[PDB]
Amino acid sequence: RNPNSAGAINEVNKFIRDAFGNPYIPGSSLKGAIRTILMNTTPKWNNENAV
RNA sequence: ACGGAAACCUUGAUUCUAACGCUACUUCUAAAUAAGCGUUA
Repeated sequence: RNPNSAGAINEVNKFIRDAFGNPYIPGSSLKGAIRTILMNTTPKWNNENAV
C-alpha cells in the first residue's frame, strides 16, 4: 500500500546491531545455519533417533 | 617484772628472638531471535 496514506508500515523489525549502532551478522546465526546444513546431510544425525 | 625487745624473705630481671595462611586450578560445555498465514472476500 502507500506508506504515507494508510496505516501502512506501523512497525519495522530491527536488524541486529552492536553498541555503536552498526549492523553486523552474529557468528551464532551463521553457525546455526551451518549446523542445519551439516545435520541434514549426515545420515547418522538425520534419522528417527533425532526425535 | 612474758627466752623476752627491735628485724619486709627484700633488691635487680621484657615469656623475648626468627617465620608470607602459602603452592596448582579458564565460571567452562552444545544452542540462527526464530516458527505458523488458515478461511472468507
